[PDB]
Amino acid sequence: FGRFTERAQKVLALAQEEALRLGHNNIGTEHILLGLVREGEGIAAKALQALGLGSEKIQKEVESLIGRGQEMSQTIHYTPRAKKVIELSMDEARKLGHSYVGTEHILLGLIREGEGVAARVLNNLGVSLNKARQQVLQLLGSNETGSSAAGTNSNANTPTLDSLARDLTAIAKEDSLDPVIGRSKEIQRVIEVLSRRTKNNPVLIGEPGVGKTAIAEGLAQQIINNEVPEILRDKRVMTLDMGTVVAGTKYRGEFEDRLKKVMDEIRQAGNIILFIDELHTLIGAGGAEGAIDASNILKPSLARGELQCIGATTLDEYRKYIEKDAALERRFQPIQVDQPSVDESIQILQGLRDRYEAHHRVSITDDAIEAAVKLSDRYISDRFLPDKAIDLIDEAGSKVRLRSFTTPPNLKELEQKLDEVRKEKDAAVQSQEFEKAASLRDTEQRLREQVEDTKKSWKEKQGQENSEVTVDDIAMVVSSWTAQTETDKLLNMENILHSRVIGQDEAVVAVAKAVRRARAGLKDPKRPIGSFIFLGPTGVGKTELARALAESIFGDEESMIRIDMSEYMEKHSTSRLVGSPPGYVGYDEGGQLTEKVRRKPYSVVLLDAIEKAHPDVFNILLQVLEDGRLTDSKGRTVDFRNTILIMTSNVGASELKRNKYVGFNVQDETQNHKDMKDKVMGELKRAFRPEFINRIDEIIVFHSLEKKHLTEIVSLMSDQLTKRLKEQDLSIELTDAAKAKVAEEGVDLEYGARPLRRAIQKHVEDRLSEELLRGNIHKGQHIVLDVEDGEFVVKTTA
Amino acid sequence: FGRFTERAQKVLALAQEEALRLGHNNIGTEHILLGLVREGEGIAAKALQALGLGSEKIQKEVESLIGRGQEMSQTIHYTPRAKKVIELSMDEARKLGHSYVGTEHILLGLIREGEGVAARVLNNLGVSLNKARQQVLQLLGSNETGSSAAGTNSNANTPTLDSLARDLTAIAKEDSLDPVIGRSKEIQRVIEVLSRRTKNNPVLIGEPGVGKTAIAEGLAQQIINNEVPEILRDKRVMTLDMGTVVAGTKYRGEFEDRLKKVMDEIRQAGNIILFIDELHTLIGAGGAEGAIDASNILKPSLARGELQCIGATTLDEYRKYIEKDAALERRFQPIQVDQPSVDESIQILQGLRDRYEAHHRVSITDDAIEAAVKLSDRYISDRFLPDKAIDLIDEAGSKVRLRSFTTPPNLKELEQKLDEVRKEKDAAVQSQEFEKAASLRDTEQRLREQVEDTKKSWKEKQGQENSEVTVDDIAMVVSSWTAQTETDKLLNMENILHSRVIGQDEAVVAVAKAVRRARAGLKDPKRPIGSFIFLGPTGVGKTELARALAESIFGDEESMIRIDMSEYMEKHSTSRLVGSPPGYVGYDEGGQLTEKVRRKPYSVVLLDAIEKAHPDVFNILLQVLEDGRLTDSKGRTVDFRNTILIMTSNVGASELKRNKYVGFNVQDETQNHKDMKDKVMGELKRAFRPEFINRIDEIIVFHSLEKKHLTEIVSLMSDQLTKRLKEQDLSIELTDAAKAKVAEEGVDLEYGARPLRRAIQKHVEDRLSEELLRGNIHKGQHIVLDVEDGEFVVKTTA
Repeated sequence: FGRFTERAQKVLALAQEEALRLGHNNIGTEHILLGLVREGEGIAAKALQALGLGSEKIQKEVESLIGRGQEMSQTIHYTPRAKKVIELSMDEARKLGHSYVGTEHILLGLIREGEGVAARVLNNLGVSLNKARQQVLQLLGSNETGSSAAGTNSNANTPTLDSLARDLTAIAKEDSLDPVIGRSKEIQRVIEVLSRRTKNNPVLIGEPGVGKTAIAEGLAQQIINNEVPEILRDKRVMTLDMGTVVAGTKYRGEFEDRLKKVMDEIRQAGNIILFIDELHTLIGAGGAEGAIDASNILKPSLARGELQCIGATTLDEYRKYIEKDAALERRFQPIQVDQPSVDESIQILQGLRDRYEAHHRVSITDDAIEAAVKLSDRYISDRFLPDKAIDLIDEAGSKVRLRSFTTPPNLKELEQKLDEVRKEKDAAVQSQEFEKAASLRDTEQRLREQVEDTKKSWKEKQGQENSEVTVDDIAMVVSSWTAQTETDKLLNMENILHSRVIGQDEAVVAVAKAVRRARAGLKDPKRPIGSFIFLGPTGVGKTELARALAESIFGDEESMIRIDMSEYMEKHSTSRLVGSPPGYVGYDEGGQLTEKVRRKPYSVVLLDAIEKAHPDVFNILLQVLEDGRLTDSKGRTVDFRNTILIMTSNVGASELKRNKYVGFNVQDETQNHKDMKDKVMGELKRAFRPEFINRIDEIIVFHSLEKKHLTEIVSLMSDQLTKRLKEQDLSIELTDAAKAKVAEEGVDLEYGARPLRRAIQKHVEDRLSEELLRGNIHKGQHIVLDVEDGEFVVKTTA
Repeated sequence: FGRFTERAQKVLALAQEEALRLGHNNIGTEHILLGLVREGEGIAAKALQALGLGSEKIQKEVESLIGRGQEMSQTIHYTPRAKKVIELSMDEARKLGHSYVGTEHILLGLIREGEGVAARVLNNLGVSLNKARQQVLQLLGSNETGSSAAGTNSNANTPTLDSLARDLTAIAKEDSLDPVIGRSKEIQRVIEVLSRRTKNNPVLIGEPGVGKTAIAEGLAQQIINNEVPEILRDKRVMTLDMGTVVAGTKYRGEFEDRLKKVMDEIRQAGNIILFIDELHTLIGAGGAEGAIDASNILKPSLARGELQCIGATTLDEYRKYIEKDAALERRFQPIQVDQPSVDESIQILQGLRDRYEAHHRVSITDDAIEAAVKLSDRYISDRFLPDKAIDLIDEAGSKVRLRSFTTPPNLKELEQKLDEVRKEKDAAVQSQEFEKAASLRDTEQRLREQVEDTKKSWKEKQGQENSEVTVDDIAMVVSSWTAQTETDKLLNMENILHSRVIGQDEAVVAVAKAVRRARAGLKDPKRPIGSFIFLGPTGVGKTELARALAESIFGDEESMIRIDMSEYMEKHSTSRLVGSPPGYVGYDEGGQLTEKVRRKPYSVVLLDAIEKAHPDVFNILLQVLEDGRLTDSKGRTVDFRNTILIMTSNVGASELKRNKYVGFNVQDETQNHKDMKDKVMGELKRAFRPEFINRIDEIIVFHSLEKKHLTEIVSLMSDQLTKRLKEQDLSIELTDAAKAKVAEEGVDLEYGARPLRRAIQKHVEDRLSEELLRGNIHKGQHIVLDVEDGEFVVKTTA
């Protein structure tokens, strides 16, 4: 554990004085012993003086064992023996108070490490080693706060409060408690409803997801001082813990027996407050199974005010309590939960940012703290806005703390050398090769001493990271989940989406820019990072872009969902038939869509061809587009304020018969585009509401594959070919001449850039394999697929 | 005993010396004893000098029990007692630490195997036998690395680290650790995410499927030494294990109580790292079922950093924890796991070849290794890309290592002789045949000495097989699953597919070649062996070829799935049974179809008559055609990379149904061909999808069964008939004249090779049976069914 009290360190440094003063090159146990008694007072030092051991008396013994008798003081850092005394002391302070380890613990630790020169000194100077450790103990008590006895009461309260367990107030009368950052507005509202008698019970609703106990510590504090009335005469607050009751049992019946007994003992009523966490599980009400039905006991308890209690339930949970009556709905009555505003969130963080010093990197930096919150709300994007935050500070608060090790100036090399030596050295003694190991050894220890010397030059490795908490660090971690690894993604988004889509560049820059809005925090944090409709034929660049987004935004291509909407018609069921009549709204809500998006929450959701689905599906999607939520299966709210929703649509292809082609003019791209983009725009509305499209952030337009995009998609695919065969040692290339001939297959009025994959199969995969069987090609020869006669021709060029 | 230490062997060879040196023909226990003490100062030898038993003292006793005078030393190999002492020492090396087998064990093993002449030597020379076995032990009875006492302690760390559980650091401090070739990028990505103080929990998601523990051994070492953030101050690494908890219990409640208890002791927080293996089981909730909801305790534990932990999760698990929140959403965070790239895979293998030298059939050959990976990757294809390989190395590194001792050059025959004698010999004395056993013994034992002599002449067959691990070797093991037994299959593929199907030979060579392409590489490793559609009127050769593929490639005639798509079209099969829509895709995806293909991996999947299946069926097939995966039941991804998909159809039926003649025309067939290759192949596209046909690797056209093929199919079938009756001893033949007459049923314009079975049935089975019953023909005589008047006549022949 880092950072201790002086008294420990002080005894240690006194060893170092003895290091040189007796000259022992590695500061032995003899010097440590002298160190303890030379710190004079402080229980370790003091202890030795009690048993009759002066610093003198010790040193007389010490010099008779190693003497002077060294004065070189070579590499005067400790012995491993002495290093053990320190490891032990740390633990003798774990053992005895001190997290910030002190001297006392060090003599205690010494006794533990009763070895060699130390040990023999005291047992020669008529003091048993444990007589010394004893001595420390019997003066010790270490560290204490808010504790010391002198008198307590007994009252009717005695049987009850034991069991079962806990009291926020107790630990706060021995304080370390934090508010924790309000979470203010609940706390008043409970005490009115608590100092009630015919609804003696408050009921807190909402925010789970707030760290309920933070509000509770709020309550604790406020129930003490001083708004409480004589309508709360001598009220004391004890917290329900499910864990102690369930522990030590193996049947439901045993828990209930204990619970029955407890409900009886709460009879100290009119003086007791019970806090009941997770109240719903215990009520057991309604549905298929509300769980354990403690409610039966609970209901009269609540009514009596014996269980004058505070119930912690949630949005849906309340149903399973108001359903019970008339001593569970005649118990409940609700009051409204709160938590730190988005900026306030930031501030909570800051407060224990600096208190990360047991955690370095962070301490500090506000802009970074702010980054933690702000960047997160949109980048995963489903938690609480301060909880998210501190983790980013801290991740980055280590990532960067890590970045020290490799880059101080790159003084990682010192250690590297010391490695190379050790090896040489060691192995040289093992063959021996003695004086030939010797010099390697000398080379080793040259290096070694340098390492430990420069390791406290690597307080620069603290000075690098331990306040560079800055924005960027934080951003990298938020992107890790999903400045630093987010703004290269932002600035170059079109370029990056372009680097995996060359199927419709128009589309790439458009999607890029919308993503850059959201990804820079310029959109609602209650709407997805993108809603889109992609008009045109299937996979013109469409499908490829969904992929390219995963790739660009998250750095993870493996964060892309993909569901075909043409299968979820709901009412285009035979009106645009796709052979799937039953289920459909039940299929998306009831499990499929919703389960999938829960897996990766920042997933490019690719809803293929939404033209073939009726305007009704779009209402479900609308909840994403508005709320940034979907409300579905097993009472989940899946926050779609994350994700990239990308809906492609056959709103193009079906009508489409004009070609967005550069080869028939540039005026053939953008006015055939416009021609389909008009016939599209009435099919757009017919398949997915205008209301839908009104809450869809952007309408991305593609149309049948361009001149120009094909041979670039093909030249990537042919290159995927050239790369996947090279790893296992085969060089293939399709020249530009061959990538061109392959590309011609998709041009289209209705297809897209889908057939390109096949034309790569036929002209590359298939073509190479019929050449390997032939004996045209060989291992690692470059196999050129070129066009020379309007057909592929295989040349060898290696 | 496995190249297991000299000291054993060393004491032993001195026995052989003593064997002849006093004249013992089987080296008795007296010579073994001498061997020990004449080996001077090994543990065995040394011990005896302690017991007072000098080599002299021993030998004096020894010569007085046997001593003289079998100086001829007939064969001198051991006495069976002495062979036991050696067998015992191996166990005595288990017993007294030594992986290898050395001296202590031999004296201890000797005492253990006290026996006659040895035993009497020490008990005559005033030495108790157990005093001796003691004596060896108490000098050496150990071999040690790492561990060895010297005393160290820590305090608060005690209750936690005790419980529960395994410590990777411990085995790495005692150090028997092997890296084992990581899987590096995880370790960094864990340590940012670990060295937090809020989401201080890493969560590893990846292929499991690499051996998660490789990353773990990665972590272990790197968290200790030596560049790690200050957040991770004075860390200790403890791995958790469910297995010890569940053992010795049989009720859930105790396991949970213990989990609560553990959660408490981890309070050494900010100084402890917990590794939670099999994290999923604990997390529970989600889906329709949990997994054990320890999560309740675990979630705050993770947030607190007391259970600052590393979670080793799965595909699905992340969903059911970020769904839980917010000490499970702001706790968890994923990072991407590595595996050794396909070429790298090869290298991992290679690395453990040399250590497969106690397996003595690796190292070598490189080409075999390279192959090990590569041949498996494309076929079988039942595993991930690196695992397959090493298994082949070792398999074949035993198949052939067996071929060592199966044949010497074929000098196995020597031993065979010794046997034949022994039998005769023994039994001859048991009846006796006194001297009539003599010569048999002499012939036997002649053989015997020669046998044991030639068994170490069969170090030559070891130098033959026992390091080789060949391409051929590897191939053979891959064939065992399914070079050597793959390339005869490859080279002759058309011929072999031809040998079971003659029906449209045009089709056979094509199909053959497509398999040979994939099966000889240069196709995506993810993609299937072949996607195809085979058109032609029902079973032209189509079905039969699917069979022939199974037959040829796998060595099993059938290992071929077979589904009729017309029953679950996704088109018209909505309401074939039921009056309402529920059905068709639900069977296909939902389990039925997919489970069947899941059973055999290398399986020709035959989806019959897809002619009027919806475009939807094709999308499902398409996932195979593109990715080479199918997405189905229990959230499993079945990697279609060994399936051979063959979909048959009569989609534009009429045009297919115009023969590929030959025996009628030879040029109307190649004009039916082009014609069926458009109206059919476009109805194919119209009922399927053009995208479907476009990612189908090859569309094979079979016409109606050639006029031509029939008497050759008939000559397989009619002969298959003649062969199935021969097994229980009946010889039937249909002459060429009668096989010609059988072929006549279908000659075809609208039908396949289906009516041929029926016509064999009529013309062979039915025809023989009405003649066997009437006594024209009988058992064990040859039944000629001939034509000699344009109709069958049953003739009799020898």
